[PDB]
Amino acid sequence: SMEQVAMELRLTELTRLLRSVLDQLQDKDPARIFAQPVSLKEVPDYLDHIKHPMDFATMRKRLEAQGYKNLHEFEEDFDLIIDNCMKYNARDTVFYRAAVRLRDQGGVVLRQARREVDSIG
Ligand code: NA
Repeated sequence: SMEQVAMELRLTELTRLLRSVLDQLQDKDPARIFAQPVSLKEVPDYLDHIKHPMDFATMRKRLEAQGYKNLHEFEEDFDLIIDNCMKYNARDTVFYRAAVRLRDQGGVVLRQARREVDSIG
């Protein structure tokens, strides 16, 4: 139906936005802590700590399938990269200190993404 096709193009334009939002946040992590899912060969106890792992590659695979139906679903995953990192890794670690700065600089993008999905609809 034409109502379904108008629904699908709207998703197709959200995805384009959430890609460009995704591209912007990964620049804030330039040396790539959060590029990849934590290796369960290098970190065999990780799933004892963190029940919902996330990373930019996982977020990009979800995105290109059109699996982000809104901006809230995208933010939960971005938040999960920051949040899981800041629990596993301690404060004097650069990992926590890299997660902190992605949050802080990623806020100015997620504020300036919230009001982009919005009116665009
Ligand atoms: Na901790």
